[PDB]
Amino acid sequence: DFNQILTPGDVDGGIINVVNEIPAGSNHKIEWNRKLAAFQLDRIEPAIFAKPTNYGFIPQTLDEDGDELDVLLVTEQPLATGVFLEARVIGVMKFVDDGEVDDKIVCVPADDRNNGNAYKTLSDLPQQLIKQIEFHFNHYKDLKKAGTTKVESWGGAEEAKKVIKESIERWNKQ
Amino acid sequence: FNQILTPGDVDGGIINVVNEIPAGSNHKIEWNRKLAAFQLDRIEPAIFAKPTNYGFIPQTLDEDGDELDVLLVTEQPLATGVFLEARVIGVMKFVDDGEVDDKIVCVPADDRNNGNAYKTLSDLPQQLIKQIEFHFNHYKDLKKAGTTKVESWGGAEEAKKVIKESIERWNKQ
Amino acid sequence: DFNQILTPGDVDGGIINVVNEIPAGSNHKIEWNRKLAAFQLDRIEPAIFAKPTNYGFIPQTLDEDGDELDVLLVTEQPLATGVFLEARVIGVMKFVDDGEVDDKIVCVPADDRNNGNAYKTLSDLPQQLIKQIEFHFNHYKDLKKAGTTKVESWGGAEEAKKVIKESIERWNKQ
Amino acid sequence: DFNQILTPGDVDGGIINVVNEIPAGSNHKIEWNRKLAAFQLDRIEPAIFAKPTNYGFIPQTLDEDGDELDVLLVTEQPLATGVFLEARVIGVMKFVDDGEVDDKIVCVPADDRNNGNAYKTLSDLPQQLIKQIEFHFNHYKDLKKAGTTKVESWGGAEEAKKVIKESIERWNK
Amino acid sequence: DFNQILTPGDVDGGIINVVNEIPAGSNHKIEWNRKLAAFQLDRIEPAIFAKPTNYGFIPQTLDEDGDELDVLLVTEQPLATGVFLEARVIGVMKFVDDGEVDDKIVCVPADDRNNGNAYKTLSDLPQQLIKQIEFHFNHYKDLKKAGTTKVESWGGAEEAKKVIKESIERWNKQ
Amino acid sequence: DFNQILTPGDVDGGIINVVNEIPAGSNHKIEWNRKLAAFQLDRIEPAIFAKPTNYGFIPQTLDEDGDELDVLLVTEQPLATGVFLEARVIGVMKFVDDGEVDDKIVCVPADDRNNGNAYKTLSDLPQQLIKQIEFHFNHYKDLKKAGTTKVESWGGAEEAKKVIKESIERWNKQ
Ligand SMILES: [Ca+2]
Ligand SMILES: [Ca+2]
Ligand SMILES: [Ca+2]
Ligand SMILES: [Ca+2]
Ligand SMILES: [Ca+2]
Ligand SMILES: [Ca+2]
Ligand SMILES: [Cl-]
Ligand SMILES: [Cl-]
Ligand SMILES: [Cl-]
Ligand SMILES: [Cl-]
Ligand SMILES: [Cl-]
Ligand SMILES: [Cl-]
Ligand SMILES: [Cl-]
Repeated sequence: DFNQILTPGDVDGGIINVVNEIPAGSNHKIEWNRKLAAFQLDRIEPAIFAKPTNYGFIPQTLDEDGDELDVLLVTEQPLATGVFLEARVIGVMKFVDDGEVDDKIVCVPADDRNNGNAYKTLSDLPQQLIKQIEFHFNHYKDLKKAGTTKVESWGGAEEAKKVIKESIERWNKQ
Repeated sequence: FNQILTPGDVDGGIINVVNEIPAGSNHKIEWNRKLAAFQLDRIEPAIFAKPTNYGFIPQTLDEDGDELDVLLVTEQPLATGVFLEARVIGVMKFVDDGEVDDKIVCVPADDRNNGNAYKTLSDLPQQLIKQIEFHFNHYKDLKKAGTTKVESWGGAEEAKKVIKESIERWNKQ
Repeated sequence: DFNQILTPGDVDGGIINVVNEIPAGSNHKIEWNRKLAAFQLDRIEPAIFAKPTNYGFIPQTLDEDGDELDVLLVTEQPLATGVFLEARVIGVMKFVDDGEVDDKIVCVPADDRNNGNAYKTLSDLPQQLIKQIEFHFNHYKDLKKAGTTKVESWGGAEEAKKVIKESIERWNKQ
Repeated sequence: DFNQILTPGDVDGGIINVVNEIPAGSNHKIEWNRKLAAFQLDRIEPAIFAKPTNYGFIPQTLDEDGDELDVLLVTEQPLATGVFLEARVIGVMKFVDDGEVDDKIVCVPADDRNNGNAYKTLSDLPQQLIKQIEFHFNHYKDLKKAGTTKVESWGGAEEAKKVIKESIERWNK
Repeated sequence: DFNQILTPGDVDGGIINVVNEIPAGSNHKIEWNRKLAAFQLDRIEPAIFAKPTNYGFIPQTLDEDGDELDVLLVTEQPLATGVFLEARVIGVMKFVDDGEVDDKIVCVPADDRNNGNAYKTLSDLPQQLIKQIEFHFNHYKDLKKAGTTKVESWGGAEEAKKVIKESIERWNKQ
Repeated sequence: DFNQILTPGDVDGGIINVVNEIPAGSNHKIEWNRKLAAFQLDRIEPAIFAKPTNYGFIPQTLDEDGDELDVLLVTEQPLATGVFLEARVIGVMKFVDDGEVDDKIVCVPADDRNNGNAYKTLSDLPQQLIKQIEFHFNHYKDLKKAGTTKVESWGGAEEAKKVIKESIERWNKQ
């Protein structure tokens, strides 16, 4: 159970703990199930909508959807389901999904000796990668029903820190 | 898994399945119930990579004390250790070393890549069935041939009866 | 040089010759360069728009873009660039790309002993696969400029044969 | 056209030229088409019968089936279709396919700095690998009709050289 | 938690229990976190230094570095993080990592029906494979700071058993 | 025959023609054989020395020894053997191999819509990627090293153009 052993980490310093759920490039919707302490394959997504980044969550946080706050974790090679890591916060994708706020914190591994910690801020990523992530989350439910998801904005690390802190308060309330 | 997960909605044909072996792997991985951990029992011959994902239904028992196995069919392989709700589409009636060792045939219950295209065994390519049958008829042949036999392919109602029988065995032990 | 060694094949019988350019799942836009008689990587596409099928062409055909008529070849595992095969015609995607007609013939290998020739008509494919292909071709240029590509409609094998015969005539008269 | 400028190579030295057709692990039956000078996907094979080695041919040879002599090329990672190499001859699989002889020369790359040229005879390979290759070629047409293929025996490099020389004579005539 | 459900196994018979941490070919440094009972991605390594074998540990053992004794597990295809297996001991790599002893037991799966248990000693492996493993561990920290790691020697199964028993005593005395 | 159909391209403009021989991540040493006009697997390299980038050459150029002028082509996903492309020159790895100059032009695809043409100079790349490439070429013959393998410096695109133009002159004189 990750939400009892692991804390959110050093939110003020931008180094947080993240549990990975979905390897980049997978069209398997995998989710940590808090009740069972296990990873569940909710569904198979359309192959054209494979995840453009690794997809994870922050332990001991609560968003508007009742689940832990989501993480877009960018690496060169995909991460397996179920490993956790310390990750550097570099921004936030403000996002609405079916009427509920479901923001996603953008992260890289805190210690990345493959790119030498090259991504320290959101605009260090190629602009075209941001556009692809934006397109993915704007459209990944379109084959069921279009127009229910909306990437609202991209925020820096300080706005991401504020989002994480609010999600921490929700967890502490519950 | 056998403490948190139940077999699920067997009457509705939507069961819980825990994946052990990704499709295409020649690693014989099994959930060790005594230790609550996944064990690589052995490396199989590469020519006998699993033709489908391979898993089990929690809280079920074969007649000989074995878990009730699941052949889970997907386009891309599933990792070891993920669980899912799965649609029962049939049963491979199977004998291994004289022991009944049936395998429930399943797909993910929510498949938005093919739009839940497979609901019965006849929805699958008959040639996929023949490959699965060949695999389980021969995968032990390099050690000793003739010890495994695919007896028949049953529909979803027969599969449900096999699941319910295995639920009873679990309950009684 | 495939346009000299290969004819279109048995168009009336629905078994044609197809030369593969792009493996399914690749975001590399590879095209047969008829002038040089070699395969050219035109550009890298966004990774979110990896090709949903193999992409190929029919020898000795001309569509309106001045290239050979395109083929969407559906297989379980991707086909390498530069291999040719006899393929069963199962339909056609009517398509307009940046002002011009650029229809694509939908094909499977003529001899498929993996699925036992399971796909003979478009209705044999999962509808959700067609919907994914439609979405891909409706959106794959959106990061440069949206609204320039349109999947007009889908036809069956006799409609596809008519398009092939029209492109054979354009080749002969070039 | 590989048969125009590529020769069979140093048959007496056991270092021959091989053109690869099928990557190890592929279920795509790809064949060099001599008349067109291009690689043709003849058919998709059952996924359970993916090739257990790379599959290639010797230029300017002819076996009894009318094509160039086949090569089983063993490597740790698959080779792409259409690459040629100098290969060390380590044995021959004597083979009958649907009535006619279709022997296959067993080779490794002549220059392997990953394993330090570890394989010089068939006995240097894991015996279980040979048994897997034999099973594959004994069964790969079974879903169409069983019993039409037979691995007759395995020979060493000298029998392989004799087979190659007979195939060079067929090409010349 | 592996250190409570698993013993080291049949050390005297050379068949020990091993828990896999890093799949061969991965540049993700994954470690079993004993305090959290979970696998942690410590850092991304340079891709040029992808692990040449699977990398794991023996439960209920301690080496000089304070972690469980390491294992180099050689397989034809990589093993996933988090699986455990009975492994045959075939050798030991004697190794110093920044002034600390950190030997690694060389193992293969005890039941290998793909190669028919072809590897029983180090001399059964290609000598070039050993040289590559040696190169890797002599150089994998070089982009940070070179000259801090040294493969000291390669021992057989009997020396490996002695190393295992010493690590069992260290664990027992903790 | 790529040396007859293709020219070096627009050297002054920095957009040249490149033929790919080796996919990134491959340990297969594949070379275009000018005598036969075909791609040859010269040898299997140690797996620990897989190519860190795609590896290719510029048509109609010669090193001072008669070697074709090599290309390090950087992409996110490996390119297949045998395709050619227009590529942007972004730098040069000055390199000495066995007592001879053996420079390698650093390139990216000229039209990269996955990263949005993010890389125009060497400094645009993560500097840790450069250090990994440097380590690779300094050490890839270490298992049996018969001569120098030394990266002498990293040059910009203007120095790279001078190297290309010198190699065009040698080719024309031959
Ligand atoms: Ca969420
Ligand atoms: Ca069973
Ligand atoms: Ca076109
Ligand atoms: Ca043959
Ligand atoms: Ca250690
Ligand atoms: Ca050179
Ligand atoms: Cl990972
Ligand atoms: Cl998965
Ligand atoms: Cl292919
Ligand atoms: Cl290759
Ligand atoms: Cl595995
Ligand atoms: Cl570093
Ligand atoms: Cl490619």
